[PDB]
Amino acid sequence: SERPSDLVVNRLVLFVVKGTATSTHNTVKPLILLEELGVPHDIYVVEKVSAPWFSEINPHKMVPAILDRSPDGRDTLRAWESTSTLMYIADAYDKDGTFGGRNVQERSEINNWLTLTIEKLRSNITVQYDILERRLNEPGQQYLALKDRPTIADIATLPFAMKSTAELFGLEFEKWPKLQEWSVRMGEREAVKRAWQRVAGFGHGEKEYGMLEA
Amino acid sequence: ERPSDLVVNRLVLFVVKGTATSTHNTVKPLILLEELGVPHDIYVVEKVSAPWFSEINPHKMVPAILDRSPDTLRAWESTSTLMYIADAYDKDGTFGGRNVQERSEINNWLTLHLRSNITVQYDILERRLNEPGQQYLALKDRPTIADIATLPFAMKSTAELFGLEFEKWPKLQEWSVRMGEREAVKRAWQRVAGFGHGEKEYGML
Repeated sequence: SERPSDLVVNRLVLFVVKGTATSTHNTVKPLILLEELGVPHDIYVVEKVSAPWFSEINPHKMVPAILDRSPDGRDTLRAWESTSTLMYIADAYDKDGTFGGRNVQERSEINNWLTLTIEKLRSNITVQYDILERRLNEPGQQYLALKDRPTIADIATLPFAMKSTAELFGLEFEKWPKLQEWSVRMGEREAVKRAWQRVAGFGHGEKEYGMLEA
Repeated sequence: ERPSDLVVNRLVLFVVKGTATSTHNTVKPLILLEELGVPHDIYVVEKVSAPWFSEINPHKMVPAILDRSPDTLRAWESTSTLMYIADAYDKDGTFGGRNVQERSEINNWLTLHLRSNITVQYDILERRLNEPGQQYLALKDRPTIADIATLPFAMKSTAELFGLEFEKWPKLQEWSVRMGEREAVKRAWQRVAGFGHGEKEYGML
């Protein structure tokens, strides 16, 4: 196999790299949902995403990726890139449809907001922030997909739509008031605080690479 | 305020006037509608800039869908429209996936969708299609929404335009040829090019 002996799938394994400013934006998305649902999971820190053993999990050679046991228990499943990992976790572990959608109607709005030089980058970003600000100014619309509660659409959008990412493009997040309220409110959720804390620490604890016990 | 001819008695697919560079995204949901045999209307939007179209799709692009649920629903952009149509009209799970396992691979290849950045993507597809029995992207046995989403991006026309010889990825060329032979894919490529060149240039058909 040429796969390290410490890589065993006895539960959901989330694949991450060493925590840095630019390495967490995507990996935190599935981790927020795992924390929200209380899904038992391991953390595997990949030393090199170019390693052939990791290409066989995710051929696009990026984190996040997931290996998990199939529902029957026989085989191993794989999910890769943030959007798919959120969809997989919602499928296998969100049985109430709390974050994934309870009916076709709810899943239709969730999937809409889930799947959605400098000035060109900065302008296209402000156009996105504008669409989100508009959505959140609609009557009763506290979250992006559903009015009542946050969904995977909200989790997939938070890393992009928060103060520290706005400052990175040199934008003032205050100028989108409803979106800033929404981002802070997402930020105050227990599962979200935990995800942002843990994802920055991976590779910097007791183990630098491989399967974390802690 | 809507156009008066915009009524939702069934699934309404919002397209634009058919060209070489307008049909790459809207063909995707149309292929699945054709595949499943879903009763649908076609709506040709003159200007996507129009405030009435922004009420349906805030990103102001096609494809978009308006539809009735089991008892009004919107779905915008190709990926979301493919997932909606599968959710509503694919009970069987023939294109959307029958179980957690099938849906894990389908969602992987569905969401995966300058010269170097397109070759890197083609190499991954070529590699997938050279795996034992892997004749479609997501499932070994039959095509899925993942195959529909990827077809317009992985064909000779698209490869040529981006400055690449599609013959360099032989299993991917063969895959796109097999998908091209599908009755529903021919019918969709027909109609998407036809839309806005019939009797009615704009509005409901």
